This record gives sequence, structure tokens and C-alpha cells, in this order.
Amino acid sequence: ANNTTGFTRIIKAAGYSWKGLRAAWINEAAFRQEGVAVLLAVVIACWLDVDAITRVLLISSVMLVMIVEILNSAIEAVVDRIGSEYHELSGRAKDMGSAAVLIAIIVAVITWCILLWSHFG
Amino acid sequence: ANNTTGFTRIIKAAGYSWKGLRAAWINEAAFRQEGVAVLLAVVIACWLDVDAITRVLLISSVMLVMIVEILNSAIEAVVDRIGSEYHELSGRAKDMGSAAVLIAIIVAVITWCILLWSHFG
Amino acid sequence: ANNTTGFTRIIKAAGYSWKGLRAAWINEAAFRQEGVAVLLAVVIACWLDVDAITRVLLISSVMLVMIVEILNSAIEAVVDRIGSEYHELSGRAKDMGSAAVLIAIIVAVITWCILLWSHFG
Repeated sequence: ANNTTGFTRIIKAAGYSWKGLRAAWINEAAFRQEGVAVLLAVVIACWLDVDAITRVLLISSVMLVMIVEILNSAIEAVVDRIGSEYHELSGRAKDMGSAAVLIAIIVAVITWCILLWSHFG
Repeated sequence: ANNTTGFTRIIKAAGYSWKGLRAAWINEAAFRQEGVAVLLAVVIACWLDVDAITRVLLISSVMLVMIVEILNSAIEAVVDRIGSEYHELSGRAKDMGSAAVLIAIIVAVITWCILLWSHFG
Repeated sequence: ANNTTGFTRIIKAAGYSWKGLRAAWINEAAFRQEGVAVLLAVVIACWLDVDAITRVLLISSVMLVMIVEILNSAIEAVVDRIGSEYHELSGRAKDMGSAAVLIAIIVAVITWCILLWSHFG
């Protein structure tokens, strides 16, 4: 029996399968990406986040295009393979609150905080 | 005939119906909420609003999740109970302009204002 | 044969067809507008863009209403005349990456740049 000392690495090395994972980003996880990040991007953001928010502009701008690309994806998605998440159950009504819950604690607070700065800054 | 001096308060008091309104927020108005606020949030904003916009970051970030929760709501909504607003009539084409109208006066202005600050700041 | 010295201008002048193009903005291109701009708005932005991003607030706020107007348009669009772009082909999965591609170079960079400023600013 091949104790497999490292012969697999040679075969896999010549297969450069790693490349498959690189393309998978936009050629598969392209959807899960926008989500997976929001997780990794939050871990650090929580630690500390106080930039000029400039990043948002770039997003806000390109985001305009997204509504034409992404929305053109969702709109067609339901018509395409339609495979929404399995979590679906708490009705569509709560779906909105489900998000407002996490931020409810944040917004209600930060919302009044920033709004207050409006008085002077 | 019971002149109802305050017996109703006792019955209603033991019913704590008020709680029903609290949950209704996310357990009913969860959708109308995102809208109702935009009204109350605008009344004050108009009075004065000049923060660091930091609030947006929190929104922009969580907003990424929304596209996964909300969009997963709308996409399924049309498939669920489908009950769009009754205002629907001015075609879907104008629907876009209908918004651009209110801001048309704002953007066309503020858009050139902020863009101008790009020259120096 | 009428060499047409300028008689057309007189006829067209009395037709004020120009007005038709003005209304077409929100009465036709209302959809293409949100896109056409993003092109003209980017040409200058590229040249230079470093405002307080305040513009976003106005957008972010009104954007809340859009999800009620625009989304109510797309949701109904698929049900209305359904006429998505012809570009549709690279599957809906890549549709997400298709955008992440352009910004992939930007975000991956600016994302780490602004996040870094979090350390001090």
C-alpha cells in the first residue's frame, strides 16, 4: 500500500487545482462572496472602524451599476433556477425585521448619536 | 349603562395590548417601518443634517446582508402573496423618474456642489 | 427641389420637439438615466473626487424610498413587459462577479487602504 509520502503533491502540483479555487471566486462563489466577506470584513471592522467612509462613495457609485447587474440577476434568478435559501419560513414580513433586529440595537443608538452631531461639528 | 369611568383601563391594563404594538414593529410593520421612519427621519434631517455620514457605513455594511434578506423577500414576495402598492399605474418606466423628480432638484444641485469640493477640501 | 435653406428650423421651431427630449428624461430614459449618468458622472469623478461623501447621505436616505419604488418596479417588471438586457448569457452566478471584477482591483486596494486609516485618523 502506497504510504503516500508526497506523491499526491506531485500529481496535485501538476494539476494546479489551486487555480480552480481562484476562479471559483467569481466563477461560483461570486454570490456567496458578497456574503462571506461581510463576515470577514465585520470581524476587523468591529475591532476598529473610523475612516472617512470614502470607501462608500466607490461602492455607492458602482452600486448604481449593480442594480442593473445584480437586480438583473435576481429578477432573472426567480425565472432562472430559482433556489432561494432554506431559511425561508419566518414569512416575508419578518424578513425585514430580521435585519432591523441586529441593527435595531445599533441604529436606534448610532442613529441618534450621529443625528445629534448635526447640532454642531 | 356603564358610564365607563375607567373599568376599560383595568381590562386593557391586564391585557397589556401595548406589547402587541411593540412586536408589531418587526412582526407586521417590519416593512412599513423602513418607510414610516424615512418620514420621521426626514422631518428632523431637514431641520439640520451635517454629520460625518458615518451612519451610512453601518448601513452600507449591513445593507450587503439586506440584499440577501430583503431581496430574498421581494424575489419571493412576487411568488408569495404578491400585493404591491395600489399606486401602480404610471407605468414602470416613470417609476424610476418618480423618484428622480424629488431629488432632481436636489441632486442636480448638491451633486455639482459636492463634486466641486473635489477641486479643494 | 427645396435646397432647405432653413425652412426645417421654422417647422421644427414651432414644434418645440426639444421639449419632447426634456420629458423623455423621466418619461422614457428614466431607467437608462440612472445608468447613462453613472458614465458621465464617472468621467469627472475619475479626474478627481474627494468630497465629504455627504452626497451619499441624501442618496442613502432617498434610496430607502427607492427600494419601495424601484424594487416595486423590478418586481413588477418581470411580471409587466419583462425585457431584461440581451447581455444575459454568462449565467446569473457570474453576474455578481462581473461587477466584482471591475472593483476587485479597486476594493481589494481601497478597502485595505480605508480600513487601515481606522488605526489612526
